[PDB]
Amino acid sequence: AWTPLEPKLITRLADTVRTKGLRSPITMAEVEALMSSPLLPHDVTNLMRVILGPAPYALWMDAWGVQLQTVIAAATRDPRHPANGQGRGERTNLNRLKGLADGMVGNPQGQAALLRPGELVAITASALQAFREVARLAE
Amino acid sequence: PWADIMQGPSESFVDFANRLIKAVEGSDLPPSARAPVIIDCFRQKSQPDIQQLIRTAPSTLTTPGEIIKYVLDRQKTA
Amino acid sequence: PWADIMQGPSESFVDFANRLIKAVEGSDLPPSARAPVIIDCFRQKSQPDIQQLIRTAPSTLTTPGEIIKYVLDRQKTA
Amino acid sequence: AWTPLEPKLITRLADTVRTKGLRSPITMAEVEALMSSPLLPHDVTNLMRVILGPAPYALWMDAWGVQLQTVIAAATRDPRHPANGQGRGERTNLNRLKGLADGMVGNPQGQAALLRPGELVAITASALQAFREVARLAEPWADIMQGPSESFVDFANRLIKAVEGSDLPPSARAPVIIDCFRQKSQPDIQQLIRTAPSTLTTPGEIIKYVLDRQKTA
Amino acid sequence: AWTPLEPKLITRLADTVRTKGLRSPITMAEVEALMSSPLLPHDVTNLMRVILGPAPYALWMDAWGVQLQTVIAAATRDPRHPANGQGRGERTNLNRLKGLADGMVGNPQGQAALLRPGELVAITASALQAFREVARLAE
Amino acid sequence: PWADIMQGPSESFVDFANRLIKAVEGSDLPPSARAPVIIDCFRQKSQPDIQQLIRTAPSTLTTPGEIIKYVLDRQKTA
Amino acid sequence: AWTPLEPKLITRLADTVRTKGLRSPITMAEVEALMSSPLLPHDVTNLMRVILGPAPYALWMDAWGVQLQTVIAAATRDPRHPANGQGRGERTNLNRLKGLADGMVGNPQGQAALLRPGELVAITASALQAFREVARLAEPWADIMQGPSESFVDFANRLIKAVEGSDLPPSARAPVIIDCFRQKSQPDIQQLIRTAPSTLTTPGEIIKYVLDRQKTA
Amino acid sequence: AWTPLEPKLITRLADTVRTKGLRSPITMAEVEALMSSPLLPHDVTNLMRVILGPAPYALWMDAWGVQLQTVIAAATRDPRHPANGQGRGERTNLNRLKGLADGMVGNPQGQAALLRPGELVAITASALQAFREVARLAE
Amino acid sequence: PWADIMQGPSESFVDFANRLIKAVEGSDLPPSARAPVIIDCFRQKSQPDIQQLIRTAPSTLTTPGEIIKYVLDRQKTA
Amino acid sequence: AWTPLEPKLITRLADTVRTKGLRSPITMAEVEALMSSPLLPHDVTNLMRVILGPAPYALWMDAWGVQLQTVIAAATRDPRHPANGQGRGERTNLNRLKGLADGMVGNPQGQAALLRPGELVAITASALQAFREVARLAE
Repeated sequence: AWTPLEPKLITRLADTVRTKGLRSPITMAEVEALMSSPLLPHDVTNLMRVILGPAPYALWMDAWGVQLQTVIAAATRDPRHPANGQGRGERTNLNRLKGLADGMVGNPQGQAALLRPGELVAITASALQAFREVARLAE
Repeated sequence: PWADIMQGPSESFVDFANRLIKAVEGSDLPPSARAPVIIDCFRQKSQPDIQQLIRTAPSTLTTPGEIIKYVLDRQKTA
Repeated sequence: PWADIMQGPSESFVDFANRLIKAVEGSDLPPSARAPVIIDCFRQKSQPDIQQLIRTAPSTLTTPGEIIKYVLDRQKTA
Repeated sequence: AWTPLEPKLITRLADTVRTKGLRSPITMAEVEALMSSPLLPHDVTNLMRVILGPAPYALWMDAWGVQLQTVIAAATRDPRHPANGQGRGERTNLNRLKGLADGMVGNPQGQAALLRPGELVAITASALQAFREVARLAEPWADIMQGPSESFVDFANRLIKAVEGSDLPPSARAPVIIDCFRQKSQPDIQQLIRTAPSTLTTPGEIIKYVLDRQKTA
Repeated sequence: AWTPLEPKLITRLADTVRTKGLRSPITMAEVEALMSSPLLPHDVTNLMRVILGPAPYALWMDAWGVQLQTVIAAATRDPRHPANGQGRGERTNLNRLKGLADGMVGNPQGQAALLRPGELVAITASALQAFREVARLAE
Repeated sequence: PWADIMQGPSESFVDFANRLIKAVEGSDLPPSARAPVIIDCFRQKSQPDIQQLIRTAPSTLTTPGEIIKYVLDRQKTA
Repeated sequence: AWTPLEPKLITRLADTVRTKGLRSPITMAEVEALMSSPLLPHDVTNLMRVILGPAPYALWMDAWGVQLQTVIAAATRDPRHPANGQGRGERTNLNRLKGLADGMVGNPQGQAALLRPGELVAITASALQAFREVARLAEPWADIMQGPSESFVDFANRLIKAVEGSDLPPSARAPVIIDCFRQKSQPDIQQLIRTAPSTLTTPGEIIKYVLDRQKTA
Repeated sequence: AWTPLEPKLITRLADTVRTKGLRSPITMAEVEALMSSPLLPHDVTNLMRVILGPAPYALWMDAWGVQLQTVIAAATRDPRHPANGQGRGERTNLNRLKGLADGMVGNPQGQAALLRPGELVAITASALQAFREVARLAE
Repeated sequence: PWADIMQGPSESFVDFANRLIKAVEGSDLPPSARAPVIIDCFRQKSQPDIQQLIRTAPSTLTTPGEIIKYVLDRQKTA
Repeated sequence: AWTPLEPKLITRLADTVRTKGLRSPITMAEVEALMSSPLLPHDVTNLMRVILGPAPYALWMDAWGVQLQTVIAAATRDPRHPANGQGRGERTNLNRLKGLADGMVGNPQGQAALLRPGELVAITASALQAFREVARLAE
């Protein structure tokens, strides 16, 4: 069952990003805090939509896609990925990682249903690395 | 109005990009027409120093984020 | 001391590069840390005209030789 | 059966040569147009008599003879020339090429009778090359500078014209045009080309880059 | 059999380009008119040599080469190109498109002999797109 | 009259050649006597600088076109 | 057995590079002299460390690596390289060329033991080409005119120097030198070259002709 | 086995040519000294590249070619040339004399391998005569 | 004395050649040394106009008769 | 048997050449007169030595050699020359025409012995044409 993040925590994090900036160690610590439980693509996408401005959000979408592509290359380079399965029918496509696959587009409940925990942690680590890249790039 | 936005002589580039993306996304354009418009407004607005900086890009920039990153890297510190 | 080397207002760039590479290679740094230090010293020393010339490089320069070649190509003849 | 060229087309071509000159690309295009069907020696000779003045006509007769002699040397160097035959009795003499052979002198009908199509096309190509030589001869790239007030497209036009209409080999025009763009083209554009983050390896690319990043004034 | 374009039409088109410029809609209409029948590389090359100045002609040679290279990439990406054939022996090289192949250099008759109609229409469309690019670039 | 044509002190050589060939071909001479007359008029008219230029020709010039080409090549640019 | 180069010769070469520069023909001749016997990677590396400054040495390391990579591409494109062998077990890796392979790092004796003579000559030619590139890079022909008072041999020396020490391809230097002799070289020599009864098709022949028939003054 | 000439001797000879000139009897004696052992085309070519300036080097290349052509004419006029052999398969082409033949271009070791001693002495005498001609011509 | 013979400023070339050949053949030189001496005296005497005329000879003149013929052909009529 | 020309006629002809010049029609008529009987190379050579100055004599030697070479080319182009014979053993070399062959050098008697009448008339016509050339060239 999907539970959304508190809008109070999200508002506090947005104001933190607004006053301290993207690169302060306190901001990265707060992001790591709100990046503790494995989030669904819907959660991370809306979180970055709210806390980041338009141009940093575009940059972050780009960087997140690139990092997820590196993850999928490593996944096709190793059939023992915690997102993959043993047979070929469990291979994870980027539509399933970005939340674009069938039964997931716009629906967080179905998303949480079909996604694997390894998928969730890989998406989360990818999003964190992308946030780091964009923060280092913006300023 | 997005089509009336110019980068001022003294304005920085991140402020101009913020203002332009705000006015383009908060307008009556379809969602699939915002990125090309933002790019082509970066290229034709954004006073001729940055215009030439974007023009002479050895790589092809196909996203507002990539253009912003490139310009922030190679901008004239002043 | 390598970290105290600045490009003088009247000094050419090849002399500055020679002096800097000499002081960095004849120092106590490990061999695997000389190239990144030379690059980051080219970027932060080397008075702001060449600083902006290196900053606005459409290509990514990942070697002191490549940076030297680029700067020698596009330098302000004077 | 021999059909003469229209005197209207010949008059228009003569006036074209009179106003534009011998070396203009429009004039060479018009000559290529009137050089489309394989012409008999009579046709080309009268055509050059009408369109060219006396001295260019003398020069053209010389050059045409030289080129035809080169053709006949290649023909004696290969018995499979489309003008030649297999046996030795079909070897083509210069009297047959210049229209001086027996049964051809002054008579275009007999000319068209005895001549081969390979003979006609060889004569035609020879005459075209001779016209090119004389045009290049009748009317300096290393002295061309971009004036202080001149635009860059005019300078590029003038330079490319003078370099392509010169005595350089065809494989040496592009490097010369590039290196003349770099050393001529007054120091603002010189520095603009020097500080090119990309490597420009063609005159067209240099022209495009300069037109993009030029100082609007 | 190869028939050359009228020098009268070419002279009128050259004067049109001289007075109206490269980008006027009347000039593009006239070029489309003289670009009606599929032209051999010799025809288009001489046409652009006559109507364009030296620097626009250099730019146009560059652009034509680039567009022909894109065409050849699409051709190696699809063996059913109207310029290609079914077997590998009919694959079309850029020497055959630019008129540089064997039996074609400087000879328009042999050119018209060996070239395909699909080759001709592809060359013609490429030249038209290159003219459009150069016209948009010159002014 | 062809036999009265001289190259003026300030006239170029192509104008003189044009005038002379015109007057010789539009005259009462037989067709087989025009080329030798044009050559011998190039040699004796065409003021003494070009006269000496034609005289000291290491090759033998046997055609008006060849003489014109030679003189145009080796003429004193002024 | 490995024998080091004399430090006396190396000191003389270093002072030559210090006074004359990297691009002088005497310096390139001296380098060719000390590049006569096939050197081991250790020898060439230490030689360039001593004769070149820090920044030219970095540039030279880069260029040497690039040229060696081109050599290894040609080697994988032809199994008959004098550095390669017939079987796949003799294929030469860049660690063996740069002296980084096993049993070679820092030891010139072991280096000389395992290396092939073809390997040595390929390394040496690569290092020479890299030195040429860096020398051309570390320090304009179309702007050279013969001064009103300058002699012709000085002008020819200056022009040939600037043309050969430039970015032109090797196959484009002679035509450019000729066409610059013809258009530069103030109008007395211009007319002297123009009125040449023979056709001059080489800079040496043009120089000889002009030196013969020049106006003694 | 090929052994290069000492760069010390070459430097001394170059400075001799620089101070005394090309035509002094001491310079010709020094050249005769360094022309004692039969040199390979590589050796003489590099020697003249180093000791002569650019324009004298061009003149010397011309003169050397002419003298070698005279030698090859005498060789085809007499099958008993010390460079030739008895059969027709040993006839010496100018590519073999100028070092342009197969297996010789740029490689002095292979050069020394395939060349004959008569070839070497003929090349050497030709180069000496060419040097004399150029020296008489330069001043 | 042959080595003291100069072509006067107003003297023609055939008179100078006659005088020089006379003095050289009626002297104490060996018979095999007269032609080279006559040639080298034509080249160094024979005032600088004819000197330059002989110098700029596209062909190589290897006989006094050939030099005389060439000079008589290309001489400055005056 | 060889009979020399009268020194009185030769003196009169020399004074004619001295007063009237080389090109006067009276001088050419006198030369044709003294060129009536076929002369041996010795006779014509001494005649031109006496009547011509040194420089015209050099020019005449050159021109005579050239004309004799043209004659010998025509002779090798036709085996029916009145100087030639039918077999190859009668082919006439320039040493026999210029009087340089064996048994002729300096001896007019032996000259008259071995020479053919066709040889004599060819030599005479060649000398006359050479005299005409030199006379046209001298003034």
